[PDB]
Amino acid sequence: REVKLLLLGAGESGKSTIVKQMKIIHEAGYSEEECKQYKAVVYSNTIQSIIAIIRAMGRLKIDFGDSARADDARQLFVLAGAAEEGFMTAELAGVIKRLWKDSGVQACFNRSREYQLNDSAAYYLNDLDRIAQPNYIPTQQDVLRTRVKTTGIVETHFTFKDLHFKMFDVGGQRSERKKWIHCFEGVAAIIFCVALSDYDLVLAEDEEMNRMHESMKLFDSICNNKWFTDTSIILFLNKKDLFEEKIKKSPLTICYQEYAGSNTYEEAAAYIQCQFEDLNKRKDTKEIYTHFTCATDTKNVQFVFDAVTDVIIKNNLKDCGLF
Repeated sequence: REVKLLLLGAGESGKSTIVKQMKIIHEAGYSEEECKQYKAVVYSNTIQSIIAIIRAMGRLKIDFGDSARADDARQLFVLAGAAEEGFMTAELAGVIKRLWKDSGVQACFNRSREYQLNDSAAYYLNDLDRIAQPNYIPTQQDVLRTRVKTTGIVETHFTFKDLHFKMFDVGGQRSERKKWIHCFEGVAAIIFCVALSDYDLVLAEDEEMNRMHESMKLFDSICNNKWFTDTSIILFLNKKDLFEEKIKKSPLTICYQEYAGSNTYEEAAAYIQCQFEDLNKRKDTKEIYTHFTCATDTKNVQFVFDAVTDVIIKNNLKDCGLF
């Protein structure tokens, strides 16, 4: 009835992005007042994050595209106090919206690698309209996107098809991987995110290494893990939308030298999927449920997730001795 899900994958694979969606798609998670407790923290983080960018601007000698934005910046600090107290007025909201859209602010944000920026900056700022709404009640991810300090493991609760799901999510980067073992306990199914678009990118930890090759290493370990023999295994080729366009621009041989297919979404995407599914040492006794997803797309994620749920209900239910 429950179903603990665990999101695994290398860094920047969009694991948390999935959590963003579940909050909206699913409701009635017996958590209304609890989310209200975190409303003040969400707003507080939004203000500090945009101020983090603006802070970097001065450091980098970046001016707002529109001179008027400077006035919006001055006001931001005055009104910011209200957001910190759990209230976001129409004035405070609009000010943050204009700064976020400005060409100069976006110039800094884009070079966020240069300075420390709030992880949830692009989450609340892009979704600013929704959280600024009257009587805003945070959802599962909205809470998870609070507190600059590391909370630990991103947890999420939502009911779907009369199943109380506890979805969990942990950093992908090499450093965070250690924590994964904590989550290994009580896991019904695993969704392993892989960045399709990362085929020509390299690890932040090591420019020399390929992000997607890294992802293959992790998937090999989870799928063939004795502990996860009984746990359902789901592959989530994420960032399909990014991959569809990117493949046209860049060749796939960057990742897979042996690949001799065309630079098309269907062939290249289908080729990755093949590399990962092959890792399954036990093709005969172990199944992988693969779907192409776009974490930012609420619709697409809902549809794929529905299919995943059916797999859990039919598979996870009773222990199996044979096969």
